[PDB]
Amino acid sequence: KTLEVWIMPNSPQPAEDFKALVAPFEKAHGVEVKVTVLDWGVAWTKITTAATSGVGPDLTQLGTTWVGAISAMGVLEPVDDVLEALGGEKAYLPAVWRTTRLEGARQATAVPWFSALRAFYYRTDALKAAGVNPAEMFASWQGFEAGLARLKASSFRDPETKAPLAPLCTPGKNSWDVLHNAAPWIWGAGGEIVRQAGGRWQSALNSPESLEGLYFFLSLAQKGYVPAESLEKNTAQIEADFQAGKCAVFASGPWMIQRAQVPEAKGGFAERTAAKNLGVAPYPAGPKGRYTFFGGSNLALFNFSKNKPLAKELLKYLGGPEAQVRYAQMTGMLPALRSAWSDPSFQQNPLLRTFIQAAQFGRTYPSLAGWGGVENLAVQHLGMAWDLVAQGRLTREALKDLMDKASAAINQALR
Ligand SMILES: O=S([O-])[O-]
Ligand SMILES: [Cl-]
Repeated sequence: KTLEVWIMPNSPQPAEDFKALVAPFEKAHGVEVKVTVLDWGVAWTKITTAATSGVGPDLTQLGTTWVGAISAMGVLEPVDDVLEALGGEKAYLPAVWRTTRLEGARQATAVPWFSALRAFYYRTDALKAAGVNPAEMFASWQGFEAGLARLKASSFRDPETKAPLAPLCTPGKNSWDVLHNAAPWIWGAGGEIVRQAGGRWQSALNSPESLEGLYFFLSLAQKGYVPAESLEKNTAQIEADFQAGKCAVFASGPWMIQRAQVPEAKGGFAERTAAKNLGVAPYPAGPKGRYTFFGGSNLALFNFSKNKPLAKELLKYLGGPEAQVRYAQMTGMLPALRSAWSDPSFQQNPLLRTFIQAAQFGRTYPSLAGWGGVENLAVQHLGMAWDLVAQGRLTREALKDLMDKASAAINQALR
C-alpha cells in the first residue's frame, strides 16, 4: 500500500530527508510513501502536465505563489478539513493563510508546509568598526542609508580578504527573486504590486507609494552602496560573496544560520570570519509600514488521487507539530505552523528568534490565478530599471515611465 509525493529540493539530501521525515507516519499507518524530487527547473511543467492529464502523484509541493494557478485549473482537493484539524486560520500568520486558497475562493486547496522569509544578515565586526549602531541602522530607512554611508566611509578590512566590505550586497535583475527583493520596499513605502479597484485586480506598481519604495531601494545601488558585480549575480552567488567576506549587509532566509555551523568541506562556511560575526535584523521600518517578504511551499492533493483519506492524514502529519519542527530543521526554513515556533531548536538560537520577530511583519502577494504573468511582466520592467541604475541613469521620472509600461502590460494580462 503506497502514497506518491512530489517535492522540490528543499534540503541538502531532498529524498533521504523526506523519507526520514515520513518514517513515523509509514510506521503508524503500515504504508510506504514514495517520494520523487522535482528540480525547480522542471517542477512547474511537471505539475501542470499532471493537472491536464489526470496522471500524477497523491500529494505535490507547490510554491506559495503557484496555489492560485493550480487551484483555478479545478484539479486540487479541498483541504478545509485538514486546516481545521491543525487549528484553523488562527494557527497561521495571515500572510501564510492567504496562500491556502485561490484569492477570493470559498474552499482551501493547499496546506502550509514551511515559510521562506528574508531578513538582513550583517557583519557585527564591520558595523562595530564603522561606528554603526545596528538598532538605529535597522529602525528606519534614513537610519539604514546613514548606516550604509558609515560602512562606505569605513577603513575596515575583512581579516581574510584584507579588502573592504561592500556596504550592501543584493542581486538586481539576474536572479529568480527580482520582485521578492523589491517587495518589502514597495510595501514599506505604503504601496503594493496589485490593487483591487472597480472589483478587479490592476497593477499598483506605478502608484505614488510603490514608486517611492522602488526608487529608495534601487537608488542605494546608484549611490555606491552595492557593488556593480552584485547587479550581474543571483541570490546564491550573493550568499557565497557574503560568506567569503565581501559584504557587510545582505537579505536572506534562516538557512544561512545552519550553514554558518557547517564546515566549508561539507558546503557550509564555519571557518569564514562571517560565520563568527553574524547578526540578524528584520527589514527596517518604512515610513508607511514594516513588512517581511514571505514565500516557501505548501502541500496539495490532486482530486484524481485514489487515496484521499490517507493523503489527508499525511497532510495533517506534515502540517502538524513534530514534522513542522523536524522539516524546518532539515530545510533551514521557519515552520508554517506558529505553535512550532516555541520549540527549543528555535528559542535557544538568538538568530532564529530574530527571524521569528521578522515573521510578525509577514506579507505575501495575493494568490491570483494569473500571478505568474503579473510577476513576470513586473520583473521585465524592474530589470530595465536595474539597467538604468547600473549606468547611474535611474531618475524618479524614468522609473515612473517603466512602471507605467509595466502597468499597461499587467492590466492587459489581468483584463
Ligand atoms: O543568546 S540567548 O539569547 O539565546
Ligand atoms: Cl502586493
